[PDB]
Amino acid sequence: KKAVIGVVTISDRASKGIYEDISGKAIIDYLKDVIITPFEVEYRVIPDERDLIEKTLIELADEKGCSLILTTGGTGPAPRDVTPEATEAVCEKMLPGFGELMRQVSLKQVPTAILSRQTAGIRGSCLIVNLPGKPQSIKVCLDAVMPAIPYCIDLIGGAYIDTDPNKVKAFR
Amino acid sequence: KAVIGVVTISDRASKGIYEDISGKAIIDYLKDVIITPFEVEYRVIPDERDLIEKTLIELADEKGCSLILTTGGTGPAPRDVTPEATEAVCEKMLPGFGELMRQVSLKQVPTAILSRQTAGIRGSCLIVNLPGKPQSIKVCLDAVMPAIPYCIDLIGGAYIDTDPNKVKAFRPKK
Amino acid sequence: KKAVIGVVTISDEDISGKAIIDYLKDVIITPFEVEYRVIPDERDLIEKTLIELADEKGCSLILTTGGTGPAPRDVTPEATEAVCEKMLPGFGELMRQVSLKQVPTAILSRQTAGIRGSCLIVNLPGKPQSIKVCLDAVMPAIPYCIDLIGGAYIDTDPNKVKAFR
Repeated sequence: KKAVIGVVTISDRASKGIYEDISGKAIIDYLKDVIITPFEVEYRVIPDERDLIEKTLIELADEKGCSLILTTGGTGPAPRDVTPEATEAVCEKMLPGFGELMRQVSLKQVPTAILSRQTAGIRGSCLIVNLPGKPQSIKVCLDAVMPAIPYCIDLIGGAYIDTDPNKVKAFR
Repeated sequence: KAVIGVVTISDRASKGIYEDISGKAIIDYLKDVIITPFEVEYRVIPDERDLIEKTLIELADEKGCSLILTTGGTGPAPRDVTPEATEAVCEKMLPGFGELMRQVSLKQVPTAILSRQTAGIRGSCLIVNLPGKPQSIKVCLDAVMPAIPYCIDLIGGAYIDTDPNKVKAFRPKK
Repeated sequence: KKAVIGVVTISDEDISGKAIIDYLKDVIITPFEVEYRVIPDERDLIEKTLIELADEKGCSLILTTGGTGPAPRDVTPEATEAVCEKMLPGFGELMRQVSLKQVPTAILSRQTAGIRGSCLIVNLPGKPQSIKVCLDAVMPAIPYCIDLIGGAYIDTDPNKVKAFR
């Protein structure tokens, strides 16, 4: 099975071109830097429209065959922040451990980490994980959860992915 | 106008069996650390799920509270339905609150994992479940209060700020 | 008033189940009986088993092992949620936390805990190392939780794990 990783930036302003997407860039740069195995990327930038988020996640998993989808944006307390809701809506099983750890890690930086509603779940053979917005926060987040990602994908029947032990160790 | 609701959910407190030291502890905490004008909507009710839901809704919808702090009814016993009532009236929950509150509470109380305290949003009002003991109330508040004012900003609620020497309310600055 | 504890191994020798039984026998100092069940990874059968133990055998505590991962057939958490009327988020939170110390993949665990009548049900992992850290972390609050839901009296050896009360 070929590894295809989805990167979805959820932001009205970003989708309107009001500002450049440094978040999606940070995610792709991180993946290219740590993943040893071969893989393709399916990048998407969309406004925070609930239906568009769900339709986009489903397209990447079902039609593009992504084994992993990383989202960035729309995970705070504000009413328009519906990325977690969209994620739950397309997944059959949620993984509470992801949200717990990502908040734990963020707490080391700022107390507002408890306002994050980022989560993760499974849709078929695809793992979907909600990431933060800031490039630095994205890096710290992935260093924390990436070690468990390749194995999780193995368990749901997704493509094989491995990372550079000197960068981040994919625990198996 | 900043209006903060304080709801004590206790059958015995509502009947006049015990003095509400919990509610009093919360009000004293608020007055001690908040450095902006605010009014309090204090309520003491028995642990009746329907009444809890009606009270939270009234304080949020009619009294215009931007923050509601509850105390009591968050344990494993069948009658403790504060979390259930809170989830029922909120449109969006915030798992980080319950997570951190249980985390800072166990280093002292091993039964902290039995607490079902949570927090959520109803319109422009943040609702947070606190423990009963005045000691635990201060610990929980010192842990989550730093994020409360900003969370309220984000949901369109009233402006609240705290004495940085007591509690630092973190807010991103340009 | 009799203390009965259920131990359910969920998987299509039972090291994991043995570990739990040994733990219970080692730390509990009060009289109690164990109802042991080994069943396949079928949600309905898991649900019926938990109900049989809680309702018919009168268990005050049920500890499960297996079926808590991300795979499609790991449905223990779903079955547990289905039979309980009140869930305890604090359990899964702490168990994943202590487990994460050696197992990075601990965040893939969907273990939880809930209450069905006067019975507390807790999902444990499959590996002995994880089962131990998990029990050492939550057992201190189990006897008291059982008291609060009206279950049987259980107490532990203070030199192994102190049950708060």
